[PDB]
Amino acid sequence: EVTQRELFEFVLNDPLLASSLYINIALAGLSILLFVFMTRGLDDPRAKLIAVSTILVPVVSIASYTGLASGLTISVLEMPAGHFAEGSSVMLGGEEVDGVVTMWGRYLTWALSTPMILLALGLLAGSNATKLFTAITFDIAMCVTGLAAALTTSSHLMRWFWYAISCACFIVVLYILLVEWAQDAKAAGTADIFSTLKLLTVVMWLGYPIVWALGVEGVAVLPVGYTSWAYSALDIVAKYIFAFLLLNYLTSNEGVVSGSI
Amino acid sequence: EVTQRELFEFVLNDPLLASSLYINIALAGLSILLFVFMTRGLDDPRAKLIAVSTILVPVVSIASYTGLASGLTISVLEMPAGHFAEGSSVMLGGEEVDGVVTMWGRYLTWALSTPMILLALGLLAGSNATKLFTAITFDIAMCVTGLAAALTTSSHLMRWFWYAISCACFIVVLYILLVEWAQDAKAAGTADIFSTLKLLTVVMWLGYPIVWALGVEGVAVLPVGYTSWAYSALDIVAKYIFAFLLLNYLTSNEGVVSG
Amino acid sequence: VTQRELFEFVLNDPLLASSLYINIALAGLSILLFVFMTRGLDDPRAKLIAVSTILVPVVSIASYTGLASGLTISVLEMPAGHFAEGSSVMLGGEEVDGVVTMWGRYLTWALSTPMILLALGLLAGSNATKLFTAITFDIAMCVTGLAAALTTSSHLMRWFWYAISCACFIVVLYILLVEWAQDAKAAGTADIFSTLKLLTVVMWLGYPIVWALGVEGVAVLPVGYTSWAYSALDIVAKYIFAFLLLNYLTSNEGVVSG
Ligand SMILES: CCCCCCCCCO[C@@H]1O[C@H](CO)[C@@H](O)[C@H](O)[C@H]1O
Ligand SMILES: CCCCCCCCCO[C@@H]1O[C@H](CO)[C@@H](O)[C@H](O)[C@H]1O
Ligand SMILES: CCCCCCCCCO[C@@H]1O[C@H](CO)[C@@H](O)[C@H](O)[C@H]1O
Ligand SMILES: *C/C=C(C)/C=C/C=C(C)/C=C/C1=C(C)CCCC1(C)C
Ligand SMILES: *C\C=C(C)/C=C/C=C(C)/C=C/C1=C(C)CCCC1(C)C
Ligand SMILES: *C\C=C(C)/C=C/C=C(C)/C=C/C1=C(C)CCCC1(C)C
Repeated sequence: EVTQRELFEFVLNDPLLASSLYINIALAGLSILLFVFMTRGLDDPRAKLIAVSTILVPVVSIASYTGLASGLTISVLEMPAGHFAEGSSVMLGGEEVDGVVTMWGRYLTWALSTPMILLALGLLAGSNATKLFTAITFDIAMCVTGLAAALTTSSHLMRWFWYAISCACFIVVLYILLVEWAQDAKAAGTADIFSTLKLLTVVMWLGYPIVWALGVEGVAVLPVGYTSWAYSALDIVAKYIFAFLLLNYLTSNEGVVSGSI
Repeated sequence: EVTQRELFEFVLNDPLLASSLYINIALAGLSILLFVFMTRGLDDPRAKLIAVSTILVPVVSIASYTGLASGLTISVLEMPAGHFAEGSSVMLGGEEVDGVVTMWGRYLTWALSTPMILLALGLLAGSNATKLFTAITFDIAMCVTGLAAALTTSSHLMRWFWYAISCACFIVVLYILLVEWAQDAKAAGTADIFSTLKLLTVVMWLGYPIVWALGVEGVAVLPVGYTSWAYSALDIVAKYIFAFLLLNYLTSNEGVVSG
Repeated sequence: VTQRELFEFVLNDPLLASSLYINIALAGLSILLFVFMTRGLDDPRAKLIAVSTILVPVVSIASYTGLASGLTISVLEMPAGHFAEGSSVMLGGEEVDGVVTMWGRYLTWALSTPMILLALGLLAGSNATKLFTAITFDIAMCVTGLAAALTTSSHLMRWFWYAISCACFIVVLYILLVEWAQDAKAAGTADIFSTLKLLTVVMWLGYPIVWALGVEGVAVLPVGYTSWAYSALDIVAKYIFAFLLLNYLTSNEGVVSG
């Protein structure tokens, strides 16, 4: 029976939690203003497809993070027997409440932002339509099963099963990035920039399943506030700096990526 | 602990509310029939695409309004401190429940129908895929953040912040409609009808955020029943008469949009 | 009612558990088999058809897990006049009014059918318009079905949603059986549609018939049988049907390539 306001106040009044959240609303807002400014000189429709898709990353981010900060996409959940976070309580409103303050809203940010990042990368890599579809479908699957795992409270073993499935989907995304697009970029004339962003993406994305396993949703070594900053830190690199680097290139090489959408 | 049934009964026994909802279900059904009939002569695959995108609007609208009228997509929400509708009470079942009956289902109508309208306008204007993608993504973000604000009860300020993000998204969609597509239509040879459809669209679309701000979701100068009829009036112009006007042109100019 | 209690309800109930854990297992094995069968495709258009088909059992293993875990199950009280009114079922160790409702099934369908449809549409040389029409109405079919299963305000609303969904059903079956059979002639794939013609009509029609008959509709079938009839179809539609599509595609890569 925890209200949204109660959760909104718990975030505020919790400097660790509030900061990892409000800082991204802020940074997402700046990225947007900056990116629109950087890209206002493009003309080719294909280059502009790469631009709006990249720019949509922080748009999704600022909206979703507002979802978290407002308490709209945060619920309190009790972990199943054997779960390392079973036995937690949090004090909400003015009483102790069993459960863990669960930021499931992060999965909405991901399910809606990762496909935009893959879209921009695939296009930059000159990918055909089959590889984009494969990458984006499995990536979405990865995010949805991740959310399903966080949301599962009936069985501790069930949680880790969703997690495994999500990992399998993640492998498909990684194979496309590391094996297929790495080569398609040579044919597209963007071998080096793609390779840079390919590494950045792979290194950063691998951080998420580790944080999940280590954070409150998993082994619980990282309490709620900390698992949150871990995710917020990854987001800043995987979303904002990534986009900046991608747009920095596109904004100086419009002609290399230009052509039929 | 309000049930779907009590909401279903609350809509009934409420003049303005039931009528503004049940009227749209009826006009949507009659619209679908009239539109199918109007477009039975189409043969060009591209004109048909425009025809079906358009028809999907009243389809979305009848299914969604049935969602509201049935209570499935309605909820009772307590507004935050400072909100003009906080402190409100509503008679549901056998008590005086705290809150405001929230027609959150409306945003499901706008999120699913507006992308179809936009798909209809962009194809008609000869728009390339980049602008359709832009117009449609920011349109979806617009409707979903609008839904987020309506669903926010934690803080009054947050409600107006979501409202702000939703309006910014609205501005992008508008720019494409009035500055980009308006110009693309010339190449497409559909400049005249696009103006008409563009004009009606922008003015009607502007009505929604205005209604939001003045109704129970905003400063509540308009009561629940009244905001509902305001949204219903608008849906009638932007969903049915607008769709009719588009199909009327299309069915008399198939060759122009050929593809 | 609790998620664990819904989860224990399915487990411990042989009929329910087997209709769910069998799909998870068969989907898991189907994904592996499908990926293996398609390891040789070289053409991009063919690859699109294959991954679009492979996603079918991917969606299935996730959604069924969604049901088996209790996440996508709920307990709803049917409205006055509904044949399942007055039902109770024992969940927290006590008597609970209502019917355990597997609404997760509509998620399974809303997410997997667009996928088999795009695979069949492409296979049929369909243009973009018929593909859009098929998928949009198909998704409208599943969403309105879910709405019907979720409506408790009145028994009448439920059937009205059902009619809306059935209307969408025919728009879809039409293009599948008629339109694409024809388009497939130019594509050189009329045969796969001709051979699977009866399989298609029967399995697709089987869903609205199970609805009307099961606890969601007139309820001549209890919950456990309502689940197995849906799960019997899913096995046909999601695994055997996808296999046949893939067996064909793999032997006819060249032609589907164009
Ligand atoms: C850029 C996003 C803008 C949103 C900023 C949110 C910060 C405002 C928080 O408000 C305060 O919250 C307290 C706890 O509920 C109330 O006690 C107090 O009266 C209210 O004023
Ligand atoms: C490589 C991924 C590693 C994930 C391994 C998941 C193992 C977690 C098992 O959970 C435990 O299962 C028992 C039997 O069901 C329950 O009795 C117990 O309460 C529950 O805590
Ligand atoms: C052969 C692998 C298939 C795995 C299927 C997942 C089901 C896991 C069931 O675990 C059991 O759930 C009970 C609650 O219902 C707990 O009370 C019990 O302690 C726990 O051990
Ligand atoms: C902008 C956000 C980004 C780049 C998010 C990426 C998220 C992932 C790669 C998440 C992956 C996960 C798994 C592979 C296992 C299950 C848990 C998840 C969801 C954290
Ligand atoms: C169903 C048809 C139409 C044309 C719907 C249009 C809806 C909008 C233009 C909604 C806009 C909103 C904004 C910009 C701000 C917050 C609240 C709204 C969701 C109402
Ligand atoms: C998973 C594969 C297939 C082919 C699923 C098909 C599903 C349907 C044909 C569902 C149809 C329904 C109708 C027409 C009426 C209301 C309820 C349903 C959603 C069951």
